[PDB]
Amino acid sequence: YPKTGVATSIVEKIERAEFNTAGRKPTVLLRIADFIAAMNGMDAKQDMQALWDAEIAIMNGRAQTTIISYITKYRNAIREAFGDDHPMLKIATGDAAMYDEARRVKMEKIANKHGALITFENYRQVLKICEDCLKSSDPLMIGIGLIGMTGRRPYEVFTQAEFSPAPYGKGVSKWSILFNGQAKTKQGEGTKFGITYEIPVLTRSETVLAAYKRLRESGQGKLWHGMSIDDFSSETRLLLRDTVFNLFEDVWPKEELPKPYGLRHLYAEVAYHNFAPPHVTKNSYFAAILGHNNNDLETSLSYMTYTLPEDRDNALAR
Amino acid sequence: YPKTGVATSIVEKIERAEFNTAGRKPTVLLRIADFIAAMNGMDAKQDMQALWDAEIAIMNGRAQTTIISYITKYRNAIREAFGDDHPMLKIATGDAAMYDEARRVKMEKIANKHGALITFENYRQVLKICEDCLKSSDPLMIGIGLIGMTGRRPYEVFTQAEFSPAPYGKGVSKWSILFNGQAKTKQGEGTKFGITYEIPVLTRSETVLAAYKRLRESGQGKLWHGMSIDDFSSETRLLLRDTVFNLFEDVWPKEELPKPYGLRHLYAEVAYHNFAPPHVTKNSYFAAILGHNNNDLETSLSYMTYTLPEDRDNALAR
DNA sequence: CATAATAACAATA
DNA sequence: TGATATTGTTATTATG
DNA sequence: CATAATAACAATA
DNA sequence: TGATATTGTTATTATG
Repeated sequence: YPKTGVATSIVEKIERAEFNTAGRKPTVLLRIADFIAAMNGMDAKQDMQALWDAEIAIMNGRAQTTIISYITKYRNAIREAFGDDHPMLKIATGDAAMYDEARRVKMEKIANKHGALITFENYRQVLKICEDCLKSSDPLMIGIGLIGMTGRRPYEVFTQAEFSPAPYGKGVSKWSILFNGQAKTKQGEGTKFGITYEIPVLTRSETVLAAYKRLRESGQGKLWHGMSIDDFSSETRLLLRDTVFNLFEDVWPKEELPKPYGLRHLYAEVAYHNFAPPHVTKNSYFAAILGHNNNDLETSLSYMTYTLPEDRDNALAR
Repeated sequence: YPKTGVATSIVEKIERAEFNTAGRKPTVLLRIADFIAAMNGMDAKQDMQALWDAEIAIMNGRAQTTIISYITKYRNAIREAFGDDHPMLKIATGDAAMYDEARRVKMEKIANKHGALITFENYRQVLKICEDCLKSSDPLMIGIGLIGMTGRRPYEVFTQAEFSPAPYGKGVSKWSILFNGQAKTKQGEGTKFGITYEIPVLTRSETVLAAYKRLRESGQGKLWHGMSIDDFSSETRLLLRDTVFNLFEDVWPKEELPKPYGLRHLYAEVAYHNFAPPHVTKNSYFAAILGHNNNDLETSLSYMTYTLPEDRDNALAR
């Protein structure tokens, strides 16, 4: 197996961070680079294990989620440097207990949310704002609007979404479009990777397609197109966060802060409330419109956080 | 660790089967008994492994579910004979691949069902039948009725259910009772084991409680009380199956045969349709009324098989 | 004298 | 079923 | 001459 | 997160 290699992306991030006007020192990226460095020439399991042990000792005062993420970074770096067949990939990993605990906590949270939904009182107002954003000229705004109206992830919307009209009968669908470029998915049998599939929209198709075309033809939209996730995050995450904070501050449910993904949650809820066929379940429908894998009904549980004032009403009926 | 022991239950089942007027030969129970026999005196891992290998070779032309079940029987027998700390418990197990495949298939099935629900057209008729069964004098019938009206498992209903009135305000609840004696659960932190909890009923509480009291005071009901699962199965499973076949044959959804558990599914569906508070989800509610563990929302997915004609209607609205 | 900028830190799906 | 890819939030750094 | 009875076999949650 | 407890269905056996 390869004994030498370089994690190019890490080295490039580190190099670009040399001439920075301000900001944190890239200590983590540096530890990873030095890690991949020390790995060069290693042929003994125990040495590798000692190196990894050192790194694990380092990130001691961190959150479990944080440590798990960092381990992801290290593993991706090792994989980029030496390939998939390097023994370090068997060593550079967290306790099974850590992952089990993460799963546990996740389930507890989700179940807590299912036990006490948040009534989205002013949801129509939010949807309306998102629709007005489709007419805005600032591509950030068009983006937010498309998130609210299509329930696509930010990364998807800005950097890689392919929207096309959805053919209904022998014309075009008024309330659905064709989305391609699903994120967070590897190539596989039951995945939506590279799969163009029909999703519902919360306004006219023509509107969404027009706005998307505009955003996509904007200079900033051309900058966004094909971006990596890190590039997109560093480029836009805070601006998008602050903007979404600003737009929905007055009309968002008081139990939580306005977040971009909340538009995806709410999109799922509303789309189900308006378009769901009579023979599928809420989980199945969510899984369908969100682009989850086939036979995956467990991820849909993550998106059931709100209840509509109407449902709340005709449940109080009772 | 213990080198000798006896699987008493297996030996007793085998002994009682000696003087049988008819029926299959207990070949499996015999293989298990001979297994536990051969284990007596074994102190070498490789010997144990060879024995287990022999047994695995035996059940070769079986279904995966079957093999998994049999392995459960063997493991329970070993555990009963030698205790929890016997090395064989590390050997007597199936491939991880077998279990993974079982999980896979299960998820595929469940998702298929969520994709294509069965419209329970004549559900009110079924519920009515179940209500009439509460007035019947045959404790089998009272039992079926209580299954339909409380959504308790057969084993629970007949052998171990403790129903009491549910106090509403300062009177009694009309539409809910207190159930104790949840099955398929070990003692634990988030389990309903030994936990008395409030479940909804699909008729008046008084009715259900009266019928349950009658069934419980019947001679057959006194025979049922405290029975093991095997005893109950051999005593009643076929009669219950044939009877439920008979009662609902005309009015059951044409896509499937009338089965006892279908009353539990339908119970969950209807109970949600009638009593669900405005701030919980369908999964959470199911999990609540069915007695599933806290933070367990995945088992509830198993019970979403039907859709009501009404929901089908006001989904076609659309 | 103090803020924008950056990546660490962290949580979600 | 092994151990990721996104989104969300805070402490630290350089800069007339 | 043929059926009730039993446990194997199998699937579900 | 390791490897169960129920419910549902079929082949085999003993019996004037």
